[PDB]
Amino acid sequence: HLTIGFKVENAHDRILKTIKTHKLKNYIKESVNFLNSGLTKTNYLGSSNDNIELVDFQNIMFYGDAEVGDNQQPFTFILDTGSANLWVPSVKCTTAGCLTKHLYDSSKSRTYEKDGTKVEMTVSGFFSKDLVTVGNLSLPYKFIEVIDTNGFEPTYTASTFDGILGLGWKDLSIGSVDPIVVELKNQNKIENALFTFYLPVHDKHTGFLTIGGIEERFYEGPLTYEKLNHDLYWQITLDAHVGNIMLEKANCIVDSGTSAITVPTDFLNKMLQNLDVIKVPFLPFYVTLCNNSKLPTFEFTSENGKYTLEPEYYLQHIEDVGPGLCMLNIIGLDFPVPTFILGDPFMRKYFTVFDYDNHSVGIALAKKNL
Repeated sequence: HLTIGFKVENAHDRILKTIKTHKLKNYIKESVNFLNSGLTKTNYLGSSNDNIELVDFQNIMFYGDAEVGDNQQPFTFILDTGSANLWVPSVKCTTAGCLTKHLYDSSKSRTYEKDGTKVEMTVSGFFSKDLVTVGNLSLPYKFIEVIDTNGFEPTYTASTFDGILGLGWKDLSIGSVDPIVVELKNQNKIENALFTFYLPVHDKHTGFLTIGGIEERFYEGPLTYEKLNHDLYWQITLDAHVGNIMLEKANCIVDSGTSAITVPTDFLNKMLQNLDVIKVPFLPFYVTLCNNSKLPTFEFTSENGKYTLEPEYYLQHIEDVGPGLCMLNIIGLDFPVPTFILGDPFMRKYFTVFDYDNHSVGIALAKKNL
């Protein structure tokens, strides 16, 4: 089966960059010493005003060997488990931001076939068909040529990728085109409409996407499959237990695109109550002494399995800020219903299979040493 490697830029990465750029080292250190000293009645964990935005905890997965058409420049694609389509910036996009990207030029591709169906996901573009290549897999595929990123401009211009490769579910609002993994199976180029993620526990800046099959070398024992509880998301139902508090049948979104385990703000506040963890005021992260022995273990259970996530998996040293200090890859994020995003930290412990044909997520302990 085809396995491709990708690089990861996580929340920790951007936090370090910010701290370095604006010399925030002492601010954080002094903030922690003061707030984690006990002078305050309770340990500050943020507020409605001083919160953490999900965008701050994006786990960007870059892949640079994808090809779209021929006679083109190389492209940098990021994986998005939440999008059904392949998005590629068009040579027709001529804003300052687009001119800093590698653009797709259909007039130069021999294999290009016109479609032209408009797309308004704001973002403007149209469908085009061309040979898309990922690894040793190539197939004529319908993707979206973007001509305007409208308000997305700043974020996009500041980013370091060109397009987005969707690993999510077909959403008729944008189109009736199947996601690339599904299309590959439709064209009998892969054995199964499924993909897997193996995120080496020892290297947070790396990840491996396998398309079309399940490689035994990535996990221990038999897989346990959890049925998706939604038609458009890699979301399953699990009871969450953390310390003496729990959330029954919470929606858990499995997403390698999120750098943390996200938890409802109220639940997080109760979890961290007097555990010597503090939110750095006005900075996107919680900090605590790496040796903190009060940190909880996440426990997620279903009718077929039990998955746990110990502190080692959500802690990351921020030695440059202060000795023995760790940031938590946990953030408070509310959804209309009790929801957890089982991001990167969860996937560093567990190998995951995303099965389109069977509408489920397969889980098994990941092999730490391949």
